[PDB]
Amino acid sequence: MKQYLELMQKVLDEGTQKNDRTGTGTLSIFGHQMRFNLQDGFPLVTTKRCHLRSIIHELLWFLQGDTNIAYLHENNVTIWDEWADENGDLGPVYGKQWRAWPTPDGRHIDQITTVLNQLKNDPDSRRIIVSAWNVGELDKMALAPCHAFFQFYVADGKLSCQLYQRSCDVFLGLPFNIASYALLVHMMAQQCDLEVGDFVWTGGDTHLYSNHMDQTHLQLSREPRPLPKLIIKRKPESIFDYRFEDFEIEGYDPHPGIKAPVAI
Amino acid sequence: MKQYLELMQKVLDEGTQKNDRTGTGTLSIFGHQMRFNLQDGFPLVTTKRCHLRSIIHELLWFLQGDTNIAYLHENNVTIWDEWADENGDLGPVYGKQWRAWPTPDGRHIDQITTVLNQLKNDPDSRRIIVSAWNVGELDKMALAPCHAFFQFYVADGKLSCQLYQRSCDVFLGLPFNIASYALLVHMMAQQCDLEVGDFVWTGGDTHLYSNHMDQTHLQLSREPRPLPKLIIKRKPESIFDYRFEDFEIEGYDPHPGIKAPVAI
Ligand SMILES: C#CCN(c1ccc(C(=O)N[C@@H](CCC(=O)N[C@H](CCC(=O)O)C(=O)O)C(=O)O)cc1)[C@H]1CCc2cc3[nH]c(CO)nc(=O)c3cc21
Ligand SMILES: C#CCN(c1ccc(C(=O)N[C@@H](CCC(=O)N[C@H](CCC(=O)O)C(=O)O)C(=O)O)cc1)[C@H]1CCc2cc3[nH]c(CO)nc(=O)c3cc21
Ligand SMILES: O=C1CCN([C@H]2C[C@H](O)[C@@H](COP(=O)(O)O)O2)C(=O)N1
Ligand SMILES: O=c1ccn([C@H]2C[C@H](O)[C@@H](COP(=O)(O)O)O2)c(=O)[nH]1
Ligand SMILES: [Mg+2]
Ligand SMILES: [Mg+2]
Repeated sequence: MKQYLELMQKVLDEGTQKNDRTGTGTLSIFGHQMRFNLQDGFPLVTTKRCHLRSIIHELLWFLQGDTNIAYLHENNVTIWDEWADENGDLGPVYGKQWRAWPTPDGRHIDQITTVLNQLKNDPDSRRIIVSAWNVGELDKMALAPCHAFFQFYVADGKLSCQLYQRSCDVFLGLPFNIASYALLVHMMAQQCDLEVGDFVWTGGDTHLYSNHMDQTHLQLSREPRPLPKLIIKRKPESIFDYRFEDFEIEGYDPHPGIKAPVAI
Repeated sequence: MKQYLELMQKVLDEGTQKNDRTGTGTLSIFGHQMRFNLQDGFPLVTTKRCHLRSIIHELLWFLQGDTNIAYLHENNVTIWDEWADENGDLGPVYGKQWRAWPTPDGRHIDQITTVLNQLKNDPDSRRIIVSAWNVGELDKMALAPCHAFFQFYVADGKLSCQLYQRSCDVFLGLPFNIASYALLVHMMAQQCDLEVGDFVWTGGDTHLYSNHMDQTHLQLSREPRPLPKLIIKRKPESIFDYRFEDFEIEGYDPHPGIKAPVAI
């Protein structure tokens, strides 16, 4: 997609070489923002084929508050495999913080339910926020939340969402991150009888891995195809009652998939 | 400053008329980013005189984990008066989260100390993060955190910082928010023997109050002057040992101050 390729090029042009936790090395910029008007189409990267089924199942999984990968494995989704322990656990990552953020009282806050209620009851609120950045639980997590903090906004009957992503593997992660949040916005907008507005993506450490460079140069040579259209085939009774079969992506005409290794 | 006036003008032009918590009424946009290279000058707004005394005191007060306005009152800094209870308490707002984020353990995490330790010891970390957004404490706070989430980055000997601000009163708050985080970066840079890099400001609900409209037109009519330069007079033993007297601003030649009422 145009903004995605622009970002990729910017990292090449303006990124600094920078070592990384994984061992591999990156070109990195700090601070970036892109906007996707979800009325223009569903922002699924077309310059390579993305594994939408993994994106859909992963979001459904977050929404269930699940942090054991058994569900992903039941649906043949492997993107979380490297960080799961022997029992399939990842610790209290996104799903847990989204549905059951823990507090001293032995209490738990369902941020997704809260945000739904704000959207329905108080859409003008300026604190329609979900955070996965539970400082007190970070060391229990297999991996620190990357898509850390997001906020919704309503105007002119349209639901917008801004994500703050602290760290972004532009080649592997970002297409998943964009589509996942774009999908959540549609779902939430459906539940709240709103139209979809913008997804605003904001990045912190935004990088290309040194061993994704061939892939990146290949992708940059490709022309973006028109955005597909997301169809939701029914209206589940709540944001928690969706199933994989509810979604169809129409007119997704991507260029071929490009293989690249995840830096563990 | 050019980027500040540009934003102000953007809100006026593109902003949606929207109701708000305080009942004042606003023009609002969602999602905006600005970048200040702190090497170019200290980003203290020049198209009106800004009260750096209040910015410094609030920051020292944050860093002490203090959440009672008593220290602010003592130095005649009155910005928080509207929200304190009788005993001067604001509840567990920024200072408490920054210094003593309580965990479900009887434990307290000091995020400022962790960030310094990260900067000194693991500067390439992509999770040098402070969050004020403690979901389980929000109901006890006098005000939900505005400047909610921030992240540091180190490249080329320079410390950059990105703030995610969920809600931003562009006329009153933003100039303080910008200066406050710019000052913080300088202090952090100093305490980590780094230079200053960029301050990246990212906004969620970014707005102008209907009753700051005369003030905004005044300010928009004024040409920015050169940015001032921050002087720190000594180097304290830690990030926690700074005193209001440590700070001089040189070459600040603002247009006259512009009065505006806060929306309580
Ligand atoms: C954003 C996001 C969701 N995640 C992903 C997403 C995609 C991937 C991934 O490896 N994608 C590849 C493979 C996708 C995939 O599973 N494809 C199936 C399986 C193919 C295969 O087995 O390789 C298929 O094509 O049939 C791709 O997009 O081509 C890995 C983690 C998270 C899980 C934890 C994680 C660690 C990550 N670490 C790193 C460091 O390189 N980068 C990430 O982007 C990254 C992303 C994630
Ligand atoms: C960003 C920030 C820090 N804050 C401020 C900062 C400044 C102000 C403010 O009223 N500033 C005025 C006065 C600044 C000031 O301290 N002036 C005194 C004036 C004398 C006095 O009255 O004491 C002086 O120069 O000495 C101004 O910049 O023109 C209010 C809150 C926070 C504290 C809680 C808060 C609520 C806020 N509410 C609202 C809704 O309109 N907007 C905010 O920007 C806002 C900002 C804040
Ligand atoms: O540091 C700050 C504090 C908060 N504000 C403004 C933003 C809002 O206009 C107001 C907080 O109101 P709410 O968003 O919670 O409804 O204060 C700001 O601009 N900077
Ligand atoms: O949703 C995600 C999760 C992770 N990453 C990438 C960013 C980094 O390359 C890596 C995580 O490494 P750290 O930032 O935690 O070091 O995975 C993403 O792009 N999106
Ligand atoms: Mg894999
Ligand atoms: Mg005042």
